[PDB]
Amino acid sequence: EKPNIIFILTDDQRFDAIGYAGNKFVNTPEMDKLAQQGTYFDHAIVTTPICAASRASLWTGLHERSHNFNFTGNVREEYMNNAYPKLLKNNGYYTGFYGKYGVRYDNLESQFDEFESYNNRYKDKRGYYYKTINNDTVHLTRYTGQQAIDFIDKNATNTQPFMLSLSFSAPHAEKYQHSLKGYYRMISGIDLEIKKIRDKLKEKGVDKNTVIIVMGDNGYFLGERQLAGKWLMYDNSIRVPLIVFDPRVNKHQDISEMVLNIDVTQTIADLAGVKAPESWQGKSLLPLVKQETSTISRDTILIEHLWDFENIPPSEGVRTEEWKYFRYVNDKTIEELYNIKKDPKEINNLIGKKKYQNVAKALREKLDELIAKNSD
Ligand SMILES: [Ca+2]
Repeated sequence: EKPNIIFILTDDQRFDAIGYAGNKFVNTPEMDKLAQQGTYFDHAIVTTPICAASRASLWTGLHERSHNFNFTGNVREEYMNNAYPKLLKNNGYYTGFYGKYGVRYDNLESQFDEFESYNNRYKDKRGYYYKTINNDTVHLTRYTGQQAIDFIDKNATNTQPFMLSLSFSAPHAEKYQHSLKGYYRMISGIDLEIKKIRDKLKEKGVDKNTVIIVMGDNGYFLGERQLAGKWLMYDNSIRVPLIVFDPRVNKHQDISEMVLNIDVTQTIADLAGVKAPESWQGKSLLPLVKQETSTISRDTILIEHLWDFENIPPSEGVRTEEWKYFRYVNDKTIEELYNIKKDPKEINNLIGKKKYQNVAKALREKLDELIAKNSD
């Protein structure tokens, strides 16, 4: 009646960094199986390309304009409940988390083990669980992979459905020749854990009752613009691979070519039969996966932002099915506009030019008519 849900959350996984996207050098077969088995979202976009506000936007379901993270930094003396795990926990689920929480907030409940070492610390790392703290041996990817297995086999107890949130630290650390190789390698070892997870699901016999969701936390830069990192508002930095595979409601796939990350939070609660809080600034992706109504998402224009600190710049803009816009602020206002269907590598800025300065005014307007539509 109610499905078990598993949200795999990869750290720094580009929308390009998956075989289903044509990448011939990754080895993500179980993910590729999930995309062909479920509905893949190629134009899945992350609102704020930072591995902490995005993760917070995942929890609280509100854009960074509305939550406003911090650095590091704890947030926000329980704003935030109004939070998709804590909601299912108090409505009818046995929630569980393993990996990087990314908010530094001192509570957490049900069953967990947050890897607080410095996220990373390669092999062996500090882990904040129940009662107190205890650090453990082998390597992040395998450790949080085995913990998910244990959570399925053991006590996620068979009465109420479980919602297991998995936050992998991989692949968080030409060009660099084969450091792009090692990046791709770290995503290949997550798939081994996906084989073991869904293999564990058949022993307990719930794989036809456990919808699995996979996402990349934010974009990346691998030599584009002679740039690394993320945080800017280019497609390779905001777009991530989001797989939503439901073994119950739709046996067969359908590829969707539309938008957005803050939707998963709604896609969790709606999935769990729980009324999604009024605060959450997303929309459910359930109509898309069971091929229901609004197969054009009806989210014609979306937002994205970066409220920033150290060196350097921030940005905020909006995107459409074939139009992009964003302007920095610290320290400047370099307005930029690109056409998405003809310039996907975003090398031709189109502002100033008279034939498209009217579509810049329509997007510059809708940006203000989207920044304040979230507010607080
Ligand atoms: Ca990340």
